Amino acid sequence: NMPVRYFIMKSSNLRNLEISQQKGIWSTTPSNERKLNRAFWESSIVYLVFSVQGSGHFQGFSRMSSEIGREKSQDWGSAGLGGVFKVEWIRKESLPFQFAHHLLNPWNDNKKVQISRDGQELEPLVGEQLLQLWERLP
Repeated sequence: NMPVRYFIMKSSNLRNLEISQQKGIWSTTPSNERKLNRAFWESSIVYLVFSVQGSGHFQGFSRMSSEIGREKSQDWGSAGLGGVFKVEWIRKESLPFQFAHHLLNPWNDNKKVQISRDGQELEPLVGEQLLQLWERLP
């Protein structure tokens, strides 16, 4: 049982990010849903670090605070807040990729963290390092 896991959540645009921070909620692809769910049960704390596609920044990070339901919403569709789950935002300020240039993910072929498909798990050590960069920010 890993105690903390870390994932990158890519957002298509900046509006979507803004809603996530104001409302404390998120949603993601079904492939990512099963992965995030068993992370949520396995690990004490699941951190979600967010990045708007082609924006050159991490727009802060959050903890995963709730599970991702289905069942009654399986023959329905993504409609009716299907897939919405609760996120607790920890730091909201943008972090430019440059500050994390030195951080590589051995779980994504020692590629840099700023390069990650949506849902990508970071190996916890670099994960813990990526989160710490925010302390430089006010």
